Amino acid sequence: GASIQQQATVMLKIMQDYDWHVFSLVTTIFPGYRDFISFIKTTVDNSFVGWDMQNVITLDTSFEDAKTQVQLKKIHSSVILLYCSKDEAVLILSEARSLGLTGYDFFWIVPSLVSGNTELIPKEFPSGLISVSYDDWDYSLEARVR
Amino acid sequence: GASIQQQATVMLKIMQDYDWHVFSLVTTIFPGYRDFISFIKTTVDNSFVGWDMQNVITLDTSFEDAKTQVQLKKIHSSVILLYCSKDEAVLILSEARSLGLTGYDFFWIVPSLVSGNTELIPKEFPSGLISVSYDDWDYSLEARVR
Repeated sequence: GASIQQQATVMLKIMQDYDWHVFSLVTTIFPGYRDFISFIKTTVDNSFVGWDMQNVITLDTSFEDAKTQVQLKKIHSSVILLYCSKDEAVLILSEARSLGLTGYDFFWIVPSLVSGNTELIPKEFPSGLISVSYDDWDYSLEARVR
Repeated sequence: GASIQQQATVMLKIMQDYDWHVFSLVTTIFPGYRDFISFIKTTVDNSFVGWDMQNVITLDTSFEDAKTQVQLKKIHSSVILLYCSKDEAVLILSEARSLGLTGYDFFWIVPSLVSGNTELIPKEFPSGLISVSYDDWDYSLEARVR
């Protein structure tokens, strides 16, 4: 399976193939966020697209909805990148749905980390969340061990 | 002394003289609000300024901070107009200070109604509230009766 950087490259490829050149960056206190930030910064500056990046949204704690909502309001793009654990995702998505940022154009992209069990599916995930995970169900574990 | 409409005209003159052309409208359930709304609507449409007006904020009851905060968040202007009694002003101002809308650029304008006793001064009023009242202390009651 792949690391965070390979999946981030795949995500930016997917974004390019649909010409969604305006986005932001939302990161939680989950460890390993700064490496993701640095990889994105290095990837954008050597690209043919010239992406429009809004200022990075960083959470501090479980959002009090007092000063965190101030940063959440300034998110004006259509594509949003989120890097969080599964437990915080339900809270943040309910918060955004209350803020009204859950429109059709407000796409949401998350790595394989937030997509947990296939059976466990929170109701606060809008129908159309963007996720990429290495779980290929066409290839069984027998092929893997072979 | 003057009515609500004359004081509203004076307030809009004050706003024009500082070129604060972006504002909203916050009204409570205090009686006489609809006349103020109609007067403002008629005054703006025949003006040289072309004011930017956000949607009017109307309170329903003592704010539960459940759906009222939804409307309070959408207030994004620098100039805010408030029409309320003195008892509700402390509650609403504490609510806004908790929401963080108590910045230096977030000016607050209120009529003579909310400014009660000169001695009675709540602590929740930020230093710099905008108020206009006909209490002219340079002219005594002797001149008035004369």
